[PDB]
Amino acid sequence: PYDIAVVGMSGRFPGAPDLDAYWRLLSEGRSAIAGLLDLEGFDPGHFHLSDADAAAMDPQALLLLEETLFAFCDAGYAPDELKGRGIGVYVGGRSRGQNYLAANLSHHFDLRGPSTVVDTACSSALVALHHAAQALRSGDVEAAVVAGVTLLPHVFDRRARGFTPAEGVGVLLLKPLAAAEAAGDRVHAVLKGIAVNNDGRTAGPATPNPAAQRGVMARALAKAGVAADDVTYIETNAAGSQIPDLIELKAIAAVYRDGSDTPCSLGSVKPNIGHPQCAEGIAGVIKTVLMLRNRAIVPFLSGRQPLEHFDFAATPLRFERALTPWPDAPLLAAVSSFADGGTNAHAVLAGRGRRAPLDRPRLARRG
Amino acid sequence: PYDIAVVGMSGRFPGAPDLDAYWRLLSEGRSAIAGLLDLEGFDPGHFHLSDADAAAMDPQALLLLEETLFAFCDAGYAPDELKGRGIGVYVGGRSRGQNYLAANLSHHFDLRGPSTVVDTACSSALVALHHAAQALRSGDVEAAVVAGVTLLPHVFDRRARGFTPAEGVGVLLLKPLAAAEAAGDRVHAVLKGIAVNNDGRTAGPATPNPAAQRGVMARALAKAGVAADDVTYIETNAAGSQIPDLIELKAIAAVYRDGSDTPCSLGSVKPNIGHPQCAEGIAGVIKTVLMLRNRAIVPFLSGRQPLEHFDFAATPLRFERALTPWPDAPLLAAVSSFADGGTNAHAVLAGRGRRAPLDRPRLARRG
Repeated sequence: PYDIAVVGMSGRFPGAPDLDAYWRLLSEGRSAIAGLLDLEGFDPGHFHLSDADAAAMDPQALLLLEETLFAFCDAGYAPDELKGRGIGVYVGGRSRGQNYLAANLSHHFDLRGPSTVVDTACSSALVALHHAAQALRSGDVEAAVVAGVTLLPHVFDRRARGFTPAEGVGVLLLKPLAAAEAAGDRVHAVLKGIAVNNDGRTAGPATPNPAAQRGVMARALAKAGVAADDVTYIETNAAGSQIPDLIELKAIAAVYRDGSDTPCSLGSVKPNIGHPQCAEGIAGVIKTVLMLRNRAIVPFLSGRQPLEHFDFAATPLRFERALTPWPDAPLLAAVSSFADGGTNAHAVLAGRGRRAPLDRPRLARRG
Repeated sequence: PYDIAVVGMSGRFPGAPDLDAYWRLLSEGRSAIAGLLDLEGFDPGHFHLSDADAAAMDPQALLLLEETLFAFCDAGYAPDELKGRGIGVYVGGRSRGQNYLAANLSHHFDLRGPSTVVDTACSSALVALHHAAQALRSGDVEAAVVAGVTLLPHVFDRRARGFTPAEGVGVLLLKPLAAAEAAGDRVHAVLKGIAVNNDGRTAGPATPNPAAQRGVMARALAKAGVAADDVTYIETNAAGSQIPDLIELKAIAAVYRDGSDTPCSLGSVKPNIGHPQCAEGIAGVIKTVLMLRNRAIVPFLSGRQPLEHFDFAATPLRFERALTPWPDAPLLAAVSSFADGGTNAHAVLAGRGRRAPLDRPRLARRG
């Protein structure tokens, strides 16, 4: 059981230019769909880039540079304090030299840990989180940047048709918990366990493997060392289609509430911000970290037409409709991402100080 | 110190249709350049693929399917014995859904571990090896397939101009050593330690960071728990350009032979088969595994015009010109890959039974 602190974070999502706005959006139960970032250009100069360099780069890379800078600000570290250090960079995102999304960050901030990009569709950011946790657990890095990014070139419910594709970016700075506590870092939440697996041989692309969904969740729980009943909230995969959604709900019940009546609260960001593809996992993780930090459960928007082969009155699974203070139950939450490609991931996070956030520099943006 | 057995392997390189031919090529000191595989088509049917499916797939994927099958044969496992198991797939290769190189394997062989592709240029296969070792060390998989693949769309020496681009593929099956020993698996060699890092902020693309090259090698050695003097042979990065080659040789001396006169034998496959891009690391690892298994050092082909700012008569570094039995020194070797992109990797391997290889099925190939 190897505890990893989230010592800093930043992000940007539809209807939410920074994490305070993201928290307002989610906690008020607002939707920015009913899915683009309103980018106002970039400041290449701040990053030692020319306008020509910037015009030839993938804009996802420029956005990651800003947001990584802002995550360092949130953690209370200036870039000069991080340069030259053994810090890994793990990015979930789709490239348009294929590693450039991670390598730009390592180059600009002079980070010397492994620098890797993964693309496993909606699970990409959770898979990047898993590479970071393995690196931290093995002592290969002292800290890790984990990000998800996507810029574009109804669920648990009978009207479910898949979502509006959306944009988004999120960045976490991670360190081993004992190291964070000794340095006086901010600790927004603790990652207790994360697991990844694959569906294997299935009949086709959108055909889920229920056993693999159970397995990845049971594995993350085992790594976390926590009782299933202690996990109070799950940010679900929320595929938005009856068969996989039903499969998901039964798999949650089987793993988390087998022979139990303890309430389990389920949610999803997708009705609030759409489906941010490679950034989906990171939107979910940031939501959950914010919930744990503020000790509150945010409203779930959809679910308003229950599925046909699932009794929501024989299970203790439920959907919160209001902003509520955390129930009388442990500060533990989980996040799932089960991608059509075959890859599944599931993470377990826990709630629970004196380095102060730095102000974000004022960037001078142009297109 | 976590020991990982290579329990099976297969591969194909210029002038070498299988590993026995590869060993003949290397041990005789032959060159297939002075860089294409002579592919005779594929057998889609054997893999439950139609000709139309196969014609629309990346041929690197079809080649990986064959070679993974052949690595399982070499390990003595039929596919039916591996299906459904917690086996990860880690592929170094450049995709033309970006994870398809790994996902095809997981799908076809029904492997349920994480399935990931990495592209960090020449270090891709060593980076994939590092993800596999982390997964095995953390108990996330019981075994791992690691591959490198490239199909195309003078060194330590004054004539050095970079190499002929080349094709290649290699696949390893890995398990924890104690598990391999208990199951009676073949053990071709043991991976003792592997490390990855990044150059960070450099003046430009082909500008090496000597401190990062020292650091990645010193880290792999520390993870391996072995004395530097016990490593007898290094398959070098061998960039093929005076400045990085000189940097490499000084970094080897500083890390491996600091205050020591113990001989250290250096080599490279690149004069034999060219530069197989994403498969470079895997060609190097397979070479070294074969050397350790046969207890022999193969000839080095180039180095015949020493560099201008390096005394090859004050260091104990040397280049073997003949096939020689292993010297009177431990059966330990290392492999480096330092990519222009920023990524460096270094692995340490050791030499040292009754499951028998299966015959390769006869595939019926067509274009």
